[PDB]
Amino acid sequence: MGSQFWVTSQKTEASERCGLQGSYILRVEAEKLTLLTLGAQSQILEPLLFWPYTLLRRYGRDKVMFSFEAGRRCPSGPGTFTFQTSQGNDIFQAVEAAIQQQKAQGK
Amino acid sequence: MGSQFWVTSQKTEASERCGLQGSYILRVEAEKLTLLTLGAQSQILEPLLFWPYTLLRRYGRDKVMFSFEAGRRCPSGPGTFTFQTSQGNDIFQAVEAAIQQQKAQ
Repeated sequence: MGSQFWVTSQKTEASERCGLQGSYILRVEAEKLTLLTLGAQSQILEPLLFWPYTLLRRYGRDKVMFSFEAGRRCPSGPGTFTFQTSQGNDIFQAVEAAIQQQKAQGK
Repeated sequence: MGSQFWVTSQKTEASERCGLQGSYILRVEAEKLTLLTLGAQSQILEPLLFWPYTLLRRYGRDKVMFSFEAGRRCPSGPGTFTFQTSQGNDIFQAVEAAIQQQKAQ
């Protein structure tokens, strides 16, 4: 389904609105980034939030984190989402290849 | 559900009938291939057609494409589905494993 990274949410209004707190799995997929958590019942990983690439305003990273700005149409509502992690470059790389691959009509 | 590949529909009687045209994601799952299109409003991939492995006559690949024949029992109907892709092999491999694990019980 796509690469997964264990990340920790650092406070922003959007993450606050979505009641995000603590650590999650961010998964880079073909047309979206998904945020996942252990299901309370299922006790396996399940989606908590979707961010279709075509609905993100911008995204970036550094040696300490990964961050992006969801646009109005994203399910979380508009705003910045930032996650602490030392694999910022890796998530950025995968998001970037998904998008180019996707923009190339995908095939 | 499994690994996904971007694919382009190749004109075929069945794909015409199902109305397929353009790019899609072919997802090879534990018991079927699922053809997903990107959501109009949502901008999220969404199931379009599903082909359970036990309902496929055969399938295969080429450096230029991947293809399979659905049996009469598929929701899409019987016929050939071909998708131009340069990953026909990785897909094919994936289906093998999918199917290998299935009857591996």
